[PDB]
Amino acid sequence: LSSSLKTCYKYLNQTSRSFAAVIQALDGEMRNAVCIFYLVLRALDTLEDDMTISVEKKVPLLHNFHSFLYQPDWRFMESKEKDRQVLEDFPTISLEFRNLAEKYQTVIADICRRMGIGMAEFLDKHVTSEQEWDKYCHYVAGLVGIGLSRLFSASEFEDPLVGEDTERANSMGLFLQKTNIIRDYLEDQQGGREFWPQEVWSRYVKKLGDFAKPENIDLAVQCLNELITNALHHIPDVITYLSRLRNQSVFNFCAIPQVMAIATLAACYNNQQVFKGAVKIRKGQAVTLMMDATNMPAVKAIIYQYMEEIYHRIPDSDPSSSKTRQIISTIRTQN
Ligand SMILES: COc1cccc([C@H]2O[C@H](CC(=O)N3CCC(CC(=O)O)CC3)c3cccn3-c3ccc(Cl)cc32)c1OC
Repeated sequence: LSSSLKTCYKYLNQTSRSFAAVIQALDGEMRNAVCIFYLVLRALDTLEDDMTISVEKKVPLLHNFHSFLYQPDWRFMESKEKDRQVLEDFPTISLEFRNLAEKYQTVIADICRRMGIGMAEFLDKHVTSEQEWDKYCHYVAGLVGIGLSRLFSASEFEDPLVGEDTERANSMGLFLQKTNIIRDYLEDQQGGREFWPQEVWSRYVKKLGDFAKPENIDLAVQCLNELITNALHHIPDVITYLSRLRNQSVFNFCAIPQVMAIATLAACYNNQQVFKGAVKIRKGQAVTLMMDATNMPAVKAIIYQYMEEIYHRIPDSDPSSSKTRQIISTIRTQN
């Protein structure tokens, strides 16, 4: 491997940790394609996330990021974030992007252009409606799902339907993103970040930060349950998406995050701790999930056991109780 590609995989291990191994297991040309897409997305997210970068500087950065892929000298030295090396050494990453077959470069570049437009749109608004939540998640995660799917089909390891069905790929991203947004309430609150949809939380409290106060914990948990029930709606599409995959290494890459989000939603459901700290699945639990998630019967079994767990925890008085039961019933009966 070239020095530059070695450096890319080092950044992948620094930035994705135990997830790097799953990416390194991808067959043939998919391996480098996904490694570089992952790093390019890390760089874009670092720019987006950086509250030290003014809106006037950030908008052109987000809008033009797709072009930087083609600018050998482009770098960004002013980031204060944790993964800033990918920005400071962007020339090494973009060199390797330019070394990919053009069919992969063109996927990545298009996705970055579209994601940048959307990210820029959300700099001067919080999320209002559930529809706006889906739009926000499309921009930061659904389009990742779409991009990856196109790499899978373009590499010919998966059927063209995988790349073309934007809605199923979109749902892969939305599921993950909403699970993270839900679980991360408190850390976001403390960071000055608000991603829970205003249309939903404003039905319980006056300000989103009110859920951190002990007197509102019943209302906070009801809102949590409502948002979780929303995220569960993506599961049918996740099942459909995963069921079409014929390459083992692609399957494992796609399935791993999905089963870990499933377990995380189960851990968070009706859980007051969401408002006191970071609820996480245990490392040994995550390792088993990762090892198990290698075929459809196995993944469906996992989904079913965690959905059943949530089903039996639904408080009768929960405002979303009938909605939660219905989505769980739908999931259990399709497969
Ligand atoms: C078809 O679409 C995907 C297939 C596989 C993975 C992803 C997605 O997974 C991570 C999930 C994730 O990062 N984690 C952390 C590590 C975990 C595994 C471990 O602990 O080792 C799984 C969940 C994620 C969440 C939100 C955005 N992404 C994302 C960014 C970039 C790429 Cl290339 C792919 C992803 C996909 O994007 C939706």
